[PDB]
Amino acid sequence: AIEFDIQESKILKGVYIITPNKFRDLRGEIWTAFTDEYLSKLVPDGIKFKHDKFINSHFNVLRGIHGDVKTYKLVTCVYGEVHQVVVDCRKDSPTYLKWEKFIISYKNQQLILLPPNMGNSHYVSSKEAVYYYKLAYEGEYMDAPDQFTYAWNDERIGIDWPTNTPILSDRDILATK
Amino acid sequence: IEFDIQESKILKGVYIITPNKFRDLRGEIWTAFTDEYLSKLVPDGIKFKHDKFINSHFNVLRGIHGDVKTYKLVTCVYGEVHQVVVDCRKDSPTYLKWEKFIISYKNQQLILLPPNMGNSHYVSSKEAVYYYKLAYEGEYQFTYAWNDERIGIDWPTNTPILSDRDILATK
Repeated sequence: AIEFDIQESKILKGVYIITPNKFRDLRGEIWTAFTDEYLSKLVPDGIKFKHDKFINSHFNVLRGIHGDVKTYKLVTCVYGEVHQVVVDCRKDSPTYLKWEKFIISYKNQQLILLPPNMGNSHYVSSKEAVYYYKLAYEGEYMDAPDQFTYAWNDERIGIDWPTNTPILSDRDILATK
Repeated sequence: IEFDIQESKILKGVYIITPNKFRDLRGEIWTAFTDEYLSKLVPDGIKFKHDKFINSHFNVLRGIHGDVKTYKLVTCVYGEVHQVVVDCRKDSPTYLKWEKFIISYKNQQLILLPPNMGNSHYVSSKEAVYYYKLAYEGEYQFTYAWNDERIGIDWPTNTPILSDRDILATK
């Protein structure tokens, strides 16, 4: 049986929390992270999920804050634990530059749907983590130089991260200075 | 976003897909699938519609499972598994032959199985996370015993942890 509970965020409009059912036993756990039948209605008609991406990171690695005008993202953690933070980067939104954190652990499977013009970021709180995400967009893939970046610790956003000394990419450091 | 694609030397229509990965001290980033690149590995009309994860402990063996309809793209995104593909195409000259891939999350590799192929894997690490995509026409079966002597798979153990389904095929 393949079920998804779907709930809009109470605080960031258009952000959805997707909870799959999981079958569990002595062997481990099985779950379906996505079906076209159920979850393709999370994005407008004509836009399809067409990219699957994995990020394997160590403890204390912080990726973000990244977004662009075009790309819907469905994000989760399939091993370990991450603090996922979605930032509202929509200038017309009443919650512009506000954020919401989801602590996603592979034990408690949950996927977050971000529309375009939102900031995606996460911090690895486990020893190791595997972050999975699906990208839906029209046309060509939106490369890093064409995306926007906000500093992880940008004072206008004020994200509560568990550390002051994260391990950062050169991209994510550059947005800091 | 690139993929090296190679047909199996042993099982016709089985493909080994190696993505480019960016690696550094922070970790590793890779694209497991693009529609643009990997939709051409399956016939027209057949689309990848399901993404599934299986998290198993050491010594768990899942398989051998297949059906008439479903293309599967399989990999291990954490830990290490012995992935074994069995040819269960009764019209194939390599019917009941098999090929093993030791897939480690450090050495990212995806295996594409056409329909009527036996999918199975054994977890050799403490824990593993197995990822697979399913493609088929229309709406969303058979089992061989993991140790079936007609197949003769070389598994690293004689005492795997098995589901009731996978035990039943044994007797």
